[PDB]
Amino acid sequence: GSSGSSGSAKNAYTKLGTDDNAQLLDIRATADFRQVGSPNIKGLGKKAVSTVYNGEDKPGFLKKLSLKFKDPENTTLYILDKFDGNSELVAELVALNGFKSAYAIKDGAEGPRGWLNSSLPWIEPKKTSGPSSG
Repeated sequence: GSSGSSGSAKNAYTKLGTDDNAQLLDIRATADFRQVGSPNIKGLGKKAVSTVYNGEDKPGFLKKLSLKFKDPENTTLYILDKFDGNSELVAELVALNGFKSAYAIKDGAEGPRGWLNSSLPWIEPKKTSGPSSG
């Protein structure tokens, strides 16, 4: 049945605004950071963390969190990938390691109801005037 704590992007932004211990962790690929940009959560009062997840780097990825979060066992790490990718797996990963809890933002940041498609604020990079429809 359900395993990885997940739901809707809006729920995560709401929880991040009432959970003083909540934080957003971008598991996206560095290439996405130049295209889509990065989240904008500071309006509440937190700071994002960027760490490219990879199954080959599970341990090497994990350390980077433990070394930034004072109390991982009390900090909530809301996942953020382009889409599903590994959001639920990584939500259990940190939990099993010792972190408090995590939330896999179903649909990622670019999905049909992702971060952007949820009316949430975001920090896009330097866009250029260039259409792409038809």
